[PDB]
Amino acid sequence: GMADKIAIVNMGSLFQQVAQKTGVSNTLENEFKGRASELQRMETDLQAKMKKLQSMKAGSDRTKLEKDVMAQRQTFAQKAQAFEQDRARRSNEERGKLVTRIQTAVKSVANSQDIDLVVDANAVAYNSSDVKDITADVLKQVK
Amino acid sequence: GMADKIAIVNMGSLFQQVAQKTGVSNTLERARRSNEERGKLVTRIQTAVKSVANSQDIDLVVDANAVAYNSSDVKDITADVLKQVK
Amino acid sequence: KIAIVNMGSLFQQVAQKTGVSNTLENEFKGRASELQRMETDLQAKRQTFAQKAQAFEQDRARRSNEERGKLVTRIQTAVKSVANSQDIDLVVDANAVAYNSSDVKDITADVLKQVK
Repeated sequence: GMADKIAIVNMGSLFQQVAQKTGVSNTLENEFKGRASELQRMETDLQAKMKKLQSMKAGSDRTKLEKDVMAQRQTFAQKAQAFEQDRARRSNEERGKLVTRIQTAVKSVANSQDIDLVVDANAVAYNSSDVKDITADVLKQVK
Repeated sequence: GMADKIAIVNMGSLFQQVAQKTGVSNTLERARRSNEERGKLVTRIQTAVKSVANSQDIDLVVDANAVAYNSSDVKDITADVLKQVK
Repeated sequence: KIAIVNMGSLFQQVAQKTGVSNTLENEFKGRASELQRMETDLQAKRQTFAQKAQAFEQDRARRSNEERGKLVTRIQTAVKSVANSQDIDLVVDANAVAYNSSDVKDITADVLKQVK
């Protein structure tokens, strides 16, 4: 009865395995590597200016560098904010695409085997051996 | 046998809707109160879940968060529970 | 056929009884103090600090996960023992359950008695 209609699937494991196979994490790293280096250089160069702007006597040159530094800082902030946001957004968009593809596979396997309910293994403390763990069947079906 | 004796409910969705409707957030104007109001809504939602479960003769109601997939043969009583919340 | 068990509750009680938490503090208090003072020593004035305080952070998290995992394993062993004695075929974590009738037994107490 129950061995026929209920199954369990390890969503966490599918996610990890599919993420690695697709290389989603490395692909995101590549997508932001450039902007990340740029932002890093900006801070290196911005500290160097503050370094002098901390040891200069009042006057035309100090007033010009300050106005300059204060200008860079605002740009850095406005650029670093947009960075972190896009990072998080893109990351979420990707992890979500992964979840969806996995769920499509769970549904397919479930319909193939006439299973009405598939519970996430993380919420199961124990199951008899005639209750199917369809994780492996699902992985193979992920497109 | 536990077949149509199992149903699903989306606690996340319910907690959000009931929270907005009771405007518990705006009722701020911080842990002993944000967590207390959280609990208060959970108890109210669980009471409604229990009433709907008995009403439809369900023995076990699972949180949709722990369900990877359910066919149309497994009822989602979320909408029914929302109507019963008080 | 189906039962529920409060995994969170069991984990709390078993961790408390084994004292895993204090054992982990002891495991890291030394290296931790070496860092606290090592901080004020540098703060009162650094590539070795950051590169050492980082490894420490990792080691602790890794070690905490291991001890956590060992506790979960011991509890799962007790859940199975109780499930097989009472002919239960599926045990769901109570934290994923919004309602259960009396025919769906909560075996938390029975499991606790069998841990280890």
